[PDB]
Amino acid sequence: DLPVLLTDLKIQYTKIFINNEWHDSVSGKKFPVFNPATEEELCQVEEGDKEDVDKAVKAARQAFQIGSPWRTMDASERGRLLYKLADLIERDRLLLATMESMNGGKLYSNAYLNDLAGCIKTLRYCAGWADKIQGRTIPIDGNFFTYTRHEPIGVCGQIIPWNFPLVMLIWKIGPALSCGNTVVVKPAEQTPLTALHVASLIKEAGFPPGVVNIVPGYGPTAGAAISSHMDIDKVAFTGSTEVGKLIKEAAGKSNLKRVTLELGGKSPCIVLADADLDNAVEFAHHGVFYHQGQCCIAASRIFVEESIYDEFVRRSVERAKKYILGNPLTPGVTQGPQIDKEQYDKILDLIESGKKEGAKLECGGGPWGNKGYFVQPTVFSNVTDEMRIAKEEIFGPVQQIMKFKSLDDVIKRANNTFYGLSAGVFTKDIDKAITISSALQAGTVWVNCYGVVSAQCPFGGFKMSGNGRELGEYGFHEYTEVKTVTVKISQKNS
Amino acid sequence: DLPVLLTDLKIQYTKIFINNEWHDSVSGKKFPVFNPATEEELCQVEEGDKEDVDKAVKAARQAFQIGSPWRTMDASERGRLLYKLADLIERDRLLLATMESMNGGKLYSNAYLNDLAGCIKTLRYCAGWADKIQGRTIPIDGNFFTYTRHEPIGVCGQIIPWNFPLVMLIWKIGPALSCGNTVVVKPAEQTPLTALHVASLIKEAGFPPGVVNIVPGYGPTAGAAISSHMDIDKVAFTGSTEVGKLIKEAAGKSNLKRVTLELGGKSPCIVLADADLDNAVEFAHHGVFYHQGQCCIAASRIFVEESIYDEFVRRSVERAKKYILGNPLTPGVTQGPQIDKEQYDKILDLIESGKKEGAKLECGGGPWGNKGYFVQPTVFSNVTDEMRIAKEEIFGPVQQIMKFKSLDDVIKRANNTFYGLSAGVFTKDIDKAITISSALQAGTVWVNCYGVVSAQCPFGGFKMSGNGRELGEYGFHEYTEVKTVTVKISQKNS
Amino acid sequence: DLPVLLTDLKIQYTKIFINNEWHDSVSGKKFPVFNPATEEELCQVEEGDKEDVDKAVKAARQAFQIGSPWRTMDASERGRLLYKLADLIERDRLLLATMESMNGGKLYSNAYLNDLAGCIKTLRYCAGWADKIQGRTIPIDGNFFTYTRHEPIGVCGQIIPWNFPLVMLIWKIGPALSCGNTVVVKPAEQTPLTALHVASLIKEAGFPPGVVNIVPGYGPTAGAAISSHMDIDKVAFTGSTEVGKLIKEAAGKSNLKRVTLELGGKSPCIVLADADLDNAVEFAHHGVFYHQGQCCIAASRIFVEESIYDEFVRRSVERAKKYILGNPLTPGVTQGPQIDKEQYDKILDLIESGKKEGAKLECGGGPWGNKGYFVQPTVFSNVTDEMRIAKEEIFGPVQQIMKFKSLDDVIKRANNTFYGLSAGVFTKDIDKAITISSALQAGTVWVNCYGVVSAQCPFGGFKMSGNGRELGEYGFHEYTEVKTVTVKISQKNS
Amino acid sequence: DLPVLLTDLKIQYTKIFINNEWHDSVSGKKFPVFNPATEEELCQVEEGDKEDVDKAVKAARQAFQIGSPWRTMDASERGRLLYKLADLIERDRLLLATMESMNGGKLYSNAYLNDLAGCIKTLRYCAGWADKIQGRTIPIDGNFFTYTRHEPIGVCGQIIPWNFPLVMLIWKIGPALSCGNTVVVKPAEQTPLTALHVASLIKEAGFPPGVVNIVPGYGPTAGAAISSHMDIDKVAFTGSTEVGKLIKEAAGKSNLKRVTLELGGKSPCIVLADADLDNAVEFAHHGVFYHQGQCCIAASRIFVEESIYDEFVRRSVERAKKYILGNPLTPGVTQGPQIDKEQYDKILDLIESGKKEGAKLECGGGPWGNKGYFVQPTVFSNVTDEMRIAKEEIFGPVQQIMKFKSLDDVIKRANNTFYGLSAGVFTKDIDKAITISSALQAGTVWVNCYGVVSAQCPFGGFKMSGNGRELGEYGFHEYTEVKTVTVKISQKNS
Ligand SMILES: Cc1c(Cc2ccccc2)c(=O)oc2cc(OS(C)(=O)=O)ccc12
Ligand SMILES: Cc1c(Cc2ccccc2)c(=O)oc2cc(OS(C)(=O)=O)ccc12
Ligand SMILES: Cc1c(Cc2ccccc2)c(=O)oc2cc(OS(C)(=O)=O)ccc12
Repeated sequence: DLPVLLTDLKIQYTKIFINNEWHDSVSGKKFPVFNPATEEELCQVEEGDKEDVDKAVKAARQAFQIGSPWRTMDASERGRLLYKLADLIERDRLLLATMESMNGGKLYSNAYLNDLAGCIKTLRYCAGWADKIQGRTIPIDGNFFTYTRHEPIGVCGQIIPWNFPLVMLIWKIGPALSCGNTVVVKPAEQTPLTALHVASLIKEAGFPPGVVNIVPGYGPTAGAAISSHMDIDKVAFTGSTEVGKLIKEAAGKSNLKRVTLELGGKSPCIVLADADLDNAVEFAHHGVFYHQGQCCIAASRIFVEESIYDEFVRRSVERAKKYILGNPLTPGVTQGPQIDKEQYDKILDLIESGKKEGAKLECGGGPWGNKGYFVQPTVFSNVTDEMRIAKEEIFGPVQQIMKFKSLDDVIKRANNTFYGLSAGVFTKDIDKAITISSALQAGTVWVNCYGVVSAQCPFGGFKMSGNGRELGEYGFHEYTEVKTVTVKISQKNS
Repeated sequence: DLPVLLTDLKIQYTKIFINNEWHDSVSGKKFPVFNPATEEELCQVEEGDKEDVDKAVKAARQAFQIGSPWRTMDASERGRLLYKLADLIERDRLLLATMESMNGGKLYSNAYLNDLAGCIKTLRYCAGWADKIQGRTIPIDGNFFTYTRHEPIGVCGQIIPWNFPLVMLIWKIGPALSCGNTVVVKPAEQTPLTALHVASLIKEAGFPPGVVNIVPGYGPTAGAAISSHMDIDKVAFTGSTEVGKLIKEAAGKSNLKRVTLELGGKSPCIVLADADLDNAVEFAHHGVFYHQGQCCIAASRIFVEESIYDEFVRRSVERAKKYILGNPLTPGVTQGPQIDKEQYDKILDLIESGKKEGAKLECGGGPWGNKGYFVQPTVFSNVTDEMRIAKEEIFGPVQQIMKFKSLDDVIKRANNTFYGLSAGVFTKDIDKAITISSALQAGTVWVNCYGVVSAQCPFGGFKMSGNGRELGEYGFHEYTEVKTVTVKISQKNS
Repeated sequence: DLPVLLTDLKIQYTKIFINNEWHDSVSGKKFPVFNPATEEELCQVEEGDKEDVDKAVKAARQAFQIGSPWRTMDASERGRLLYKLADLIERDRLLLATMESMNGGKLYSNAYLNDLAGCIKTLRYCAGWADKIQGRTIPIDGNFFTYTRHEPIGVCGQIIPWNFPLVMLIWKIGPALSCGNTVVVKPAEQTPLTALHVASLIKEAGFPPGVVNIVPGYGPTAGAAISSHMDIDKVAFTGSTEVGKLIKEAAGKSNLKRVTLELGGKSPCIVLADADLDNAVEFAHHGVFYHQGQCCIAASRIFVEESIYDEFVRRSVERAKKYILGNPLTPGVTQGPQIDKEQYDKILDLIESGKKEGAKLECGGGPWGNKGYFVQPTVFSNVTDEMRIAKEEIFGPVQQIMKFKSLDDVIKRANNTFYGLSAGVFTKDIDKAITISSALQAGTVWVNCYGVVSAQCPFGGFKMSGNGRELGEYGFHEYTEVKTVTVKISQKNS
Repeated sequence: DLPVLLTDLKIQYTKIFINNEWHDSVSGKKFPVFNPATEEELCQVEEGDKEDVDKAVKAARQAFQIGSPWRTMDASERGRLLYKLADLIERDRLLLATMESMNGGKLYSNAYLNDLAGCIKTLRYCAGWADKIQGRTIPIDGNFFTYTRHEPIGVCGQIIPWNFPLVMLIWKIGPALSCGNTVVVKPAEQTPLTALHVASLIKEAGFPPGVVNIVPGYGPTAGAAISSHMDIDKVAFTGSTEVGKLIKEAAGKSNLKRVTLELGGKSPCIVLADADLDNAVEFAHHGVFYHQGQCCIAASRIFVEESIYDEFVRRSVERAKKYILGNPLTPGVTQGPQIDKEQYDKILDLIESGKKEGAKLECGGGPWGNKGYFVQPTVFSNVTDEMRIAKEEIFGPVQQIMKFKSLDDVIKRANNTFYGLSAGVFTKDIDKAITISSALQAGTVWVNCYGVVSAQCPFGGFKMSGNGRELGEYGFHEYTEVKTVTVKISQKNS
């Protein structure tokens, strides 16, 4: 069932959100927000800067003070507010999905069925952790009672990307709030709108003022303001590896704020000769082309055993040739635009290198339409490892297919990158599945599938693909600060 | 029982340790190592630089390769090697304690009874975790089998401080090795000798070559080489907050290597009127004066309720006046020297500010002897919060005592620093103990004691006192990298 | 806010619940259900026997089969059904509380504000555990991949008591269902009605048929049928210790079904001379008198230090003399009836022993009214340890107060019973709180409070007060069965 | 390397062990101990009865008292004593293995290389858990601080079987002691000797008196005395399911002592057509024949897919025909005797049913030698499900091989028993391995192997094969008793 909105969407929420109220910017400047499919302005939004990030942090610091409503409420009540927020997002599913699709150039079917479902489910998962975050009692040497508290860290700055604005906002605020933190969120400059609606719903749900504050604006101003702030306890960021380094660096020079990063990838698949060929083609295809390739985990290097390489390529190219480009909102459309010009250019520039450096172009390889940031779906075969398209994250609808005949060698090739976000392994053989997945330097390894992500599973990168994990039980650790309390006693007993 | 060595100590191990063999430096340069109590040179040691750190990392990378002895051995066998190392250190306890005392200016009674005991015990604790590091099986949405592996991260660079050379070496290598990592260790320039002996014992115990490599030398050369290295997966460092920032910053600009830091403090005690006065005086005294004040957790601000302030000061000053300064090796001596000139000067300079800014000097306040870096034990009363001695980590034998009459206010004062390593709370009242320890922004809070540290308890700072925790169950997390494996299945069942 | 029902309650659900449908008994026999406050019949209910328990187990076995909807649905969806059930109970709060009050002789204010709140909250807690139940990956010796599955056990028989019919039904079915088990529930013969309504709501919420089956009837027939059944995997029971032994015994002789038991107590409080006297009197009072003493954890022995014993007794007797006996439904009424004749008699018989064996009766000591099972609230001072009232669980509104002057001795006295469900310790002193709570042989120890029970906290007895724990993280273990899977591999790597 | 003892073994330890001293029996009766391979008496041992079990429990109760050395020592020191015991067993490896072989009819190569290795390794694993047993801090609703203590339960009675006397003694006492319990052990009547030696080593290692007490004697006297004792907190037992029921029943009628049971099996293997045939034959063979079939997990029903059934049988029969029967001590001997007459008879009686009920005898089927309890290794093909040999645990060297062609059906057949200790699955296919292992009602499922057991992995049965798990992290739970402590506070903060 794909239901839709009955009325034109009206943009209501466009201001900075601090202490459960709407603020104009300290400058009074606003900034435009566009539709990537039309290149038309959708609205203007208040533009946040350091001056406004400062107001947001003070609000967050105050809401985090010992004795506040957010610090003193039962953990179960933090959970209740989170499940209430999920019910509210569910109520506004049609509206939010349309806004997500229209603002982020995202297929509406995906937006409604996938993004909004994952968003609701992830919130509900996190709600359930709130009163199940526990410390320890510890049999310390000597006559002492020792326990630990897994406290909230404090004010967490959270920079959200444009590829999955709602899902990534919830991946960040869900755990942070479940653990009792307060947050200052900076949505992507390209995609501030759905977060501002969520803020309206955070107010409606009854979170105490200052527990969530949302500051739209630009990265090198409001984002830098966050990453360099002297009273922000932790920064979480998803985006390019290049910007990741700037954030980690800025944390070090400012106040040694804790850092977690979810960054790019150049994620490989290894397809063995004994693999279910059709299943491998389908997952590797969707693996790289999903949301116009604008996925951190994009299966951007597909290594296929020589004896099935030809047949793999052929079937892959056929599947790539089936797309219908156009407005994400129109039913039947199966590929939307890229998010913006900066991105559009890098992608076309990378496609050019593919041709020049002599990969075999099977289909695509140029732009589409008179407007919108559209790129034809592109497939390159006979790709080699020093080629730009084999080394650089494209973040576009561009697939690389390469051959191998030696398993040891292809695992070295798969591992020979500074990235390490994810990988895929396609085989029917028990031993190979286990041993190859073990040998890959990748945070998530899929076997006989790709792109399977859920709230129950921790997620993050090896190497320059990230620091830390998000979600699952393990990801919840990075929103706590552990305090050990050791009490002198007259005599301990086991 | 305080037994001692029967023979003059001979310095045997003075070279760089890589692949279980002894290397001269790539330059051929050596550097001197002094006794802080005599200011005499004890020996020369091979001087490591970037060029040698490079050799050490390659060794560590190779020993970490899939299919290596260190990667393939049973976890229980990693544990066995660690308990073997502990037995070997125990065998060489007299020798090691003497070397520690002579090189680090550390009282021999402490060195033998405390440092070496904690060292053996911490190793044995860590040995026990090795085959008890576990991932999870996870009930992911959809028809998939999902599990996680808590893998070793890889090559860990470990920079060790001079205040507790053996204990901190074991606090770092114990967990790192228990989890299956390989290490490149840089002992302090001041105190490389006991680590080089431990390396001899690592070879004797039979660790595979390249699993532990030790590179003595200077911080701004070999330390920078570590923190900026492109194939080092993680850096661990204990030391000043100032250098901590440089390390975190360098990680960001290089390869986004994971970072954990254990840094300075300006740790406060709050002594309530209802406290056991003698117990509070004793713990607060030893709390700040231990190892010549050269403790990250030094109880450097003692806040005493007004009605007992006078009596607290008097008793504190009496206890401070009981010390016998001299050679750490001579029995009966109860205060050794500071570690070196850089430190000696900063401390005297900070004592001068105390006098100028008008704290009340109860005793001490100048140097001692014709040689050695000795500082008289110093007590300041009527200290105020803007005074240098109240804000800056002194890392010397200097105690600050201040009064309070308002509990809310004194907790704000206790929390009003960028540090947050530890704190102490002295009271007999159940409610106050729990509520004050909860409100302190400090990683370890002691109640009716101070300085109680053990392998079972995680340890680290809030704020600019550190990132991460060491030891306990929780500290073990930071030497693992979590990998999620998600396998497509025909149908799952609970 | 104490809102109430606007219309006469109508009893709708009175049949056996199997496969989401309503069954008459195989015999066709029904049995009466009474109001303990009037002694009037409220209705008749279908009477379950072995023959009907058999139908229920077959339904539960089928719903547990590999490949069923309950086995294959996402864990998160088990959670969703549970939170849906909680919303439904919340919707029917007025109705359910009235039914609980009218059937179980339970004060309506309590029923509405406490029982129904705990019921909703506990369900929501359990919903949150469903997709957070996880096994392990284990670094086994040798070349193997080993993981564990924490599976549901299977068909769980659950015998519910009459004192807290709704709360105990949810304490049992919440965890059982969250973990993926199927259940055959036997509500108390006295109080089957609220469970039958809940079953209607389980159908409405959309649980698959056979996942929950409810068989009202008698203990020595339907209860024995459960405890002795050859295809029931586990039995959970709350009630008398005496019946507990019969159940455990029957499990052994039948099919070695797993057993958890929550049984009686003779729970002591130790009140120290330094205690907040008013707080101790209040909690110890409510501790024993709550729900007409019909609490497993009833604070039935209160040990007060001699120097405050007199004053403790006086204040306790004053508080006991303030009750208003009558219909649980009438506002202002503060004590309802006991549940039935069997219980009424045992209580009066135990009050008689109190008088005969020469305890000092401060107030109460006889029955009340012309109808209903009412007992005057009774206080006995100068109670000694061999007295019946000091040894036997009364399960009535009868308080025992005894003196002590030696702490070591009173802890031996507190521990000198075969029971061990709970205890209370009242003092302001940190050391005494910790050391006494450690030395008590009791599953839950309260300090400066009593009767504080919540879903987050595991609960159960030492000794003959129970086997196992319910709720919290730990209680969830007893509704799982651990399976280890060990897979041969060519080579493992850490 | 198979080294051996240089001198005749001398039996030294033959008395009851209580409070680290050697007791004659209260009766003065002794009982004989035989060599199953010669049928000659090896010695006499003091015979324990209820009267002696009583002395042992009082010792254990006293050593468990609050304030005792065992209750107050650091957990790390419990660990140290355990690793000391392991070193001592290692020192006496030759002696112990010879005694095990001579007393238990166990091949010396196995005894020395397998039993004693597992014994040392399991002790060392358990030593490592001692100071890593931890409770929780819990975010309870309302203004309370709640923590849990995972205490030792208390006096644990531990009944050890004759098949693996040393390994099972350590599987029981290792965890029990690591958690801080005291134990009263009853070794098998057939095999008391190695346990009595271990007791000598427990004294040597310096465990406090009364922490371990060993009472040799008979099951229906000393075993019943344990299972029915009113001051024994828990009973652990490995043996027949039939006796298991008696124990569980007796616990219920006495003092509701906690129970864990590790019992028989009729464990199946499913061998798929795509399996590595030679690997399946080898593991299934050793799976059932190991230690003369005297294994709870004996692979006693082997289901092979029809198209490989013939070839599987042939290869299996060939491997069975290769044994050399004789004295377990003589090198080259590959099959020892069964343990005793009771067992010998049941096995021969079960082999007779095999012939009568018309299974196809491939080899074996009668006794061997003029003395010793020897049974020829026996293989039966064309076995059907109602045959005695397919339903009853034989506990002898007798293999059953049956065919299947339907996977759904063979899984029903595999699951159609009241047992459920273990199972094996042989296939190369990822999906089948996971889905079949999930569908088996068995506590341990091996894939492409069999009989792989280690300290890191929890172990126990589904159904009538056991209650509870031993070893791994999970098994450690069953030697703790959880106590919740809930403290009233003025205000909580997250
Ligand atoms: C060992 C030790 C350390 C070093 C350390 C810190 C954290 C984790 C491991 C080691 C310290 O900094 O101060 C101390 C101060 C003491 O004296 S006191 C404060 O008890 O009187 C006793 C022991 C230490
Ligand atoms: C809910 C409740 C129960 C039932 C229960 C026990 C364990 C786990 C779940 C439920 C009880 O036995 O006594 C109580 C006594 C109270 O009064 S007090 C002791 O606080 O004054 C308040 C609430 C209860
Ligand atoms: C040690 C052992 C045991 C005893 C045991 C069971 C569970 C937990 C601890 C000990 C067993 O019953 O069968 C076995 C069978 C083997 O042979 S196989 C099945 O690998 O070919 C090898 C070793 C054993």
